[PDB]
Amino acid sequence: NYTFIIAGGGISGLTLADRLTEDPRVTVLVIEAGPLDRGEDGILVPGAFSPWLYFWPGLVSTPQAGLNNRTVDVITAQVVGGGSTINAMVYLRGDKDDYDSWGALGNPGWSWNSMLPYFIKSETFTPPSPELAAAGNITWDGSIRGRSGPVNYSYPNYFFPGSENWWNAANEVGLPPVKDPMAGSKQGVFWIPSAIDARTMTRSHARRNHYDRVSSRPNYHILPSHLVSKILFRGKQAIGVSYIPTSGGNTTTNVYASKEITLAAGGLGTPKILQLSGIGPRKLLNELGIPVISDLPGVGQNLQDQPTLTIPYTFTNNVFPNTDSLTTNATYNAEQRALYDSSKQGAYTIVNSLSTNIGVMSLQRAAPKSYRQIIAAARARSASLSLPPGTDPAVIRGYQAQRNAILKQFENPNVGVGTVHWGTGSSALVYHLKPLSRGTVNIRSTNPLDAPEIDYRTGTDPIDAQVYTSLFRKNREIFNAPSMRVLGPSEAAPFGANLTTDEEIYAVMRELINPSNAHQCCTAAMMPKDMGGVVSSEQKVYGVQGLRVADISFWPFQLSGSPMATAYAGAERLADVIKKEHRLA
Ligand SMILES: Cc1cc2c(cc1C)N(C[C@H](O)[C@H](O)[C@H](O)COP(=O)(O)OP(=O)(O)OC[C@H]1O[C@@H](n3cnc4c(N)ncnc43)[C@H](O)[C@@H]1O)c1[nH]c(=O)[nH]c(=O)c1N2
Ligand SMILES: *[C@@H]1O[C@H](CO)[C@@H](O[C@@H]2O[C@H](CO)[C@@H](O)[C@H](O)[C@H]2NC(C)=O)[C@H](O)[C@H]1NC(C)=O
Ligand SMILES: Cn1cccc1CNCCc1c[nH]c2ccccc12
Ligand SMILES: Cn1cccc1CNCCc1c[nH]c2ccccc12
Ligand SMILES: *[C@@H]1O[C@H](CO)[C@@H](O)[C@H](O)[C@H]1NC(C)=O
Ligand SMILES: *[C@@H]1O[C@H](CO)[C@@H](O)[C@H](O)[C@H]1NC(C)=O
Ligand SMILES: *[C@@H]1O[C@H](CO)[C@@H](O)[C@H](O)[C@H]1NC(C)=O
Ligand SMILES: [Mg+2]
Ligand SMILES: [Mg+2]
Repeated sequence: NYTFIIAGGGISGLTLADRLTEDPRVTVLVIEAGPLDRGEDGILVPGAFSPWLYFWPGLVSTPQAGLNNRTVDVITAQVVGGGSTINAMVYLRGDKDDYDSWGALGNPGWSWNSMLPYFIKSETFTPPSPELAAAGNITWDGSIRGRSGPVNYSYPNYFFPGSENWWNAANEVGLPPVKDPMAGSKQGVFWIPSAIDARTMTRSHARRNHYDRVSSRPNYHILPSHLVSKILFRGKQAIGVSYIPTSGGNTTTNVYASKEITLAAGGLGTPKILQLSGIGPRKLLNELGIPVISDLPGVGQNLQDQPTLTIPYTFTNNVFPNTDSLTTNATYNAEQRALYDSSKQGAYTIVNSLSTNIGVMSLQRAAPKSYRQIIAAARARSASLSLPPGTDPAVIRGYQAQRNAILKQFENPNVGVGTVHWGTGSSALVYHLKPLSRGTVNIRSTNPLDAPEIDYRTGTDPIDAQVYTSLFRKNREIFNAPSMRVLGPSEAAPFGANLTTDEEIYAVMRELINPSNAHQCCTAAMMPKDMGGVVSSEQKVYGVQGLRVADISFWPFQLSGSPMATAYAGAERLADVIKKEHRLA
């Protein structure tokens, strides 16, 4: 009755819905758990950034065994536009070998070269002004940035003066300027590309660039505030879905698609839809009494995120203004907001608490004297030790293949494993990009309103702590370099210069690391079925027809970088794949 139904209206879902409805004879229904955002300042204006407005409620982890059994709040979006509506707008591609690796795992048609036309098609880059480029060391390669696609991205039109100290200090400790971190490599420091529309200096989220932009189309239907609770089958053909009010009224509705159902419900939502619908590990489905439609042990396995560490600092001589001027100086805040309201200049074009530059580093850039020892320990250890005993052997094989790919990335000088950032205020950020740990997301019941069990298993693979500790020490080098030392920084408790051994440093880290940057992925992974995969290289769920996974649940493993740009470009690629099979215009 509709041509396609898309479960979830986040980055992937709206991108696909937009491209599919380019054909007037194709109708699409997008069912999205959250509401339409209201254009409020906390969404549209970078300096007013209020992500908590649309956090999915009531998600907590299990006790995290690698993190002193801490339990954490789980953060993921529940709103039209998905993560793009509430994210920090950091817009970065992965490195070349991220995509080549995915190909090499048994995914034909996947590589950096085949993703690049979709990176370019997805976006419009707007250059900064020349005085800001020159004063800020902003550089890019226009040949590999898109000029005509829907996602607008650019930069803030302002930087805090402390960001200069950090840039030079990063340079002094071996993180050089990167010509363009969108070119497939990002070893060193560079300006963060920001998913902002430069004509108004406001967020360019998928609600706007892949729904509002084309909302006059009568064939592009949206239904906010409803949950897809089940896929409906005729035999092994996915023919429709059931949905309920997100607010949990006792009502259920069935709707039907004439070609395909697409899952786009995110790393933490798509596996739950599959499992509720009989697609997942038969042991789980059997104990819940769910008839097995397709026995896929990979469903809900292989969860990954990019762990984060916030390090507190004090300063004897920080420079003014800085980002914390916005919270501690009511006059400075008022004058910056007035500046933004009048001529759209100033601090409010930067996402609140962030700065303008950032650094990414390979394992050997982070640990030049000991990276070979970390690789040896990771190579020596059987991949199966990172998974609970009795993990399905096919899942174990797929993880083994991921792990071998990542160990070659550890050896590669041009693939990132970590990110460092200083917002110019009282804390720095260190991101662990490529954990070897793997978690799980599993339904607890047949009740579609029940949260799944979410176990990140952060730090369970002991190599991760070795990588992360090195990332910590490189951040410490930045702050001790000459250009930062003029600002007189010192680590505050619970860190501090008196922690000098790995054990001392990681003990604190074990208490402070957050499992998650809200980058949850890889829980319906695109790997061969005998490697524990859930979707083919065309993103079709094994064992059933007319059913695909579009959201980043399908990624084999995490990028050298944050996921947003690839979430867009991957849905761009899938839209073409689907149009080809069904002869769509
Ligand atoms: C606070 C915060 C901050 C950041 C980020 C996330 C968050 C939450 N990210 C992560 C990035 O935004 C994220 O990985 C992508 O948005 C995920 O894209 P998907 O399309 O896979 O899911 P996404 O999460 O965008 O969409 C999934 C959608 O499905 C809906 N849904 C789930 N279950 C459903 C069901 N049963 N029925 C219907 N709808 C359902 C949800 O409501 C949601 O809107 C990020 N990335 C980056 O590159 N740079 C950044 O700065 C940040 N920062
Ligand atoms: C954001 O991206 C879109 C897509 O490229 C840009 O929209 C185009 O802008 C020009 C001039 O405004 C028009 O002539 C085109 O028709 C627009 N639509 C397209 C190409 O689809 C928009 O300008 C971008 N924002 C900025 C600041 O450059
Ligand atoms: C991707 N990236 C790179 C530099 C800075 C970033 C963004 N990371 C933090 C985004 C964020 C803001 N509030 C949150 C609450 C929970 C989880 C994450 C967040
Ligand atoms: C992205 N791409 C690559 C080559 C061609 C395209 C454009 N999409 C092709 C879709 C298609 C396949 N068979 C058809 C028959 C009639 C109309 C359209 C089609
Ligand atoms: C976490 O809990 C388990 C029991 O479930 C226990 O074996 C372990 O010692 C605990 N870890 C810490 C750091 O307390
Ligand atoms: C830009 O780079 C030069 C050296 O090339 C450095 O002196 C200057 O401080 C840098 N400025 C910023 C804002 O990074
Ligand atoms: C607060 O900000 C105002 C406005 O820019 C500035 O003039 C003043 O020096 C600042 N005061 C302090 C104590 O930072
Ligand atoms: Mg210009
Ligand atoms: Mg005005």
